[PDB]
Amino acid sequence: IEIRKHLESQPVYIFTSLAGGMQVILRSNNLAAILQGNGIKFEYRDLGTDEEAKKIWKRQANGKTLPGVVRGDDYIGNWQEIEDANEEYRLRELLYET
Amino acid sequence: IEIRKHLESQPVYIFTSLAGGMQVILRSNNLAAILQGNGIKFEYRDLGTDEEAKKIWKRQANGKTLPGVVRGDDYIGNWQEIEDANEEYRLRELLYET
Repeated sequence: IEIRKHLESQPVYIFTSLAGGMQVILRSNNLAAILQGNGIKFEYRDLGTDEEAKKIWKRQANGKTLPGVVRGDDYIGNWQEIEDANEEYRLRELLYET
Repeated sequence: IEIRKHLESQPVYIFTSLAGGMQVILRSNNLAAILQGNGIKFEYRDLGTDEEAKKIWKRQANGKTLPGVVRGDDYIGNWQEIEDANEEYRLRELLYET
């Protein structure tokens, strides 16, 4: 094709569960703050009501915990990983080269 | 045109705030249960991170409380109203004739 990104044009989601306990929604706020802090728009996906989404976290997350970020179809990181990437100033890299 | 619905084809959202306290996320689960109970697919919108959405609840909700349902651009009901509509077996009517 080109060196056209398009990975930038792709839906960013926070995967989460509103039935997951306060810790998880708390971790979900923190994750949104980072995303919003970094210019990154995003929509939430509930794993209580989105079979399609439960089945990405299933495949890809290696059953890691709490909320996490998915770009289009492709898992990226979870609250901890993302917290890591962000501190190491590597967030947009995990995000747009996976 | 026709008597083509299309209102059925339109995005249904639960408007909410993950920073709104446990009551609000609790009320958000209850609202999702009704929606899911009734065959109605939906995506969440956060008013902490969606300026566009804050500005529909602003206009339309007459500052009513906690989560609520919006079809495309058009407010419908809030957790209480929806709870009402559902018990009076009128949910799909509020939903698809507003």
